[PDB]
Amino acid sequence: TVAYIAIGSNLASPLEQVNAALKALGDIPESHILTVSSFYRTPPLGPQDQPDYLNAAVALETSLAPEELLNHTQRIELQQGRVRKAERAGPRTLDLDIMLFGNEVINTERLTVPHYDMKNRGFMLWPLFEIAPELVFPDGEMLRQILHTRAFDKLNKW
Ligand SMILES: [Cl-]
Ligand SMILES: [Mg+2]
Ligand SMILES: [Mg+2]
Repeated sequence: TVAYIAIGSNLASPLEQVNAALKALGDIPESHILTVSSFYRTPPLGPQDQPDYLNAAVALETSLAPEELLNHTQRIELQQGRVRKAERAGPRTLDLDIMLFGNEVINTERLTVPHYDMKNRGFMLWPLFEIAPELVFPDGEMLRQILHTRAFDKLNKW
C-alpha cells in the first residue's frame, strides 16, 4: 500500500536530521521509499526568527497495517527527534505524520487518516503535489483542485 508521510524539522541543521529521518523511514520493515519531495521552508511565526521549519513529503510502499506504521513513525520521532534531551516546551523537533494510507479512511483514537488538518496546510500539500500530482483523497476531492481553491502561505523551497 502507498502511505504518504510528512516530515518536518526545525532541529539544529535540518538537512542532517531530515536525512537521518529518511534513512530511518527506509529501514522500516516491509516498507520502502518510492519517492521523496524537494525540501521546503516555512518561517516561524513572529520576529524571533527562531529556526525555520524544513518540510518534505515521502511516498512509502508498505505491507504494514496503518497502526504498525504509526508505531514506527512514533519510534523514529523519539529516537531521532531529541525529546529525551528536551521535550515539552521545545517542542519536539522532528515531526513524522502519516498523511494518507492507500485510499483508507481511518478514524481511531490513536490514528486519523487523512491527517486531520492536512488540507489546510500548504507545507503538507505542496510537497505532496510534487510527488503525487494526480492524488485524489478518500472523500473524492482532488489535490489539484484544493490547491486551486484554498489560500496557503507562500512556500519556497529550502
Ligand atoms: Cl478525505
Ligand atoms: Mg505535525
Ligand atoms: Mg505529528
